[PDB]
Amino acid sequence: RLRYPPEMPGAEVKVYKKVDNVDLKLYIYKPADWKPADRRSAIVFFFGGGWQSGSPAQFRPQCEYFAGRGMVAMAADYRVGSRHNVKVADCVADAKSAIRWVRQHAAELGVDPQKIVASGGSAGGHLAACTVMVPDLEAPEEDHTISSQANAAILFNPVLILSREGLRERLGTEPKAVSPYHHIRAGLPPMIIFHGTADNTVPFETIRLFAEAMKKAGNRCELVPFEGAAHGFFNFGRGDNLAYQKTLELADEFLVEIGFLAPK
Ligand code: NA
Repeated sequence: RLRYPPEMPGAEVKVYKKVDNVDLKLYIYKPADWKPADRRSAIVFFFGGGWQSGSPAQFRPQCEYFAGRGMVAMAADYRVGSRHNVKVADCVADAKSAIRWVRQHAAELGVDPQKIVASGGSAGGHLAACTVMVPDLEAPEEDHTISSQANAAILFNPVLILSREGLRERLGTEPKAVSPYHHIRAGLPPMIIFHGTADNTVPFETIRLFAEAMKKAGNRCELVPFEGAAHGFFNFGRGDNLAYQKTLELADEFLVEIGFLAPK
C-alpha cells in the first residue's frame, strides 16, 4: 500500500527543516508553465498515521492533481514517533516549519504568500488545522516574524479534539495546547472538511460540533459528510475511487470559491 521512504517520481525535493540531524523534505509538484515570478496558490499535504507512522506518498495522487490545476502542490515529510523521538507537539512544530518555509521561499516557488493551503489526513489533518488556528509550538530558532499560519485548510477526517477538558503520554504538552477545538475563534482562515459518518477512529460528532462552533464564530467551515463511510475513505485506491474523486472535486470547488484556483 504505502511505503516509507516514499517514492515520489517527478517531484522536486527540498529540505525545509533540519532538526536532530534529520533533513525533513518537501516533495514539490510544479504545474506546467511555471515560472518563479508566478504568484500561484500552494497546498502542503501532511500524511496521516497517528503521529507515529505514515508516508508522504499518501497524498502523491492529490499533489499531481492540484499541480495539474495550476497549483504548487507539495507533500511534507515530518517527524513521527516510530522513527524519531518526538511527541505530537513536535509534529506540530514541523508542520508549522513547512508552512513558514514555503512562505519564506514564496518568491523562489512562484507562490503567493497569502494563498498557502494546509491539508492532511487524520493526524496530518490535525496538523493542518494546527497551522491555521492553534497558536505557538513553533520551532524556537526560526524567524517568527514570518508567519507559519496557512491561509486555508482542506481536512480529510482530521483529529480535532485532543483534550476532554471542559467536556496524554504522547502529546508533549498539556492536551489543550495541541487541540484545535479548544482554539475556535473569529477571523480564522477558510476550510473544508471531509468526514465519514461511520468513522470509528474519529467520531463524526466531534467534527460536526467543531464546524458548528466554527460557523458561530463567523468562519467559513464546511463539513461534507460521507454517509456510512469509515476512516480513510478518501484515499486513492479505496472503494472504486469514488470518494477520492469526489473529495478532489469538492476541494477544487472550494479553492475556486475562495479565489485560490481558476475555474476549469
Ligand atoms: Na519540476
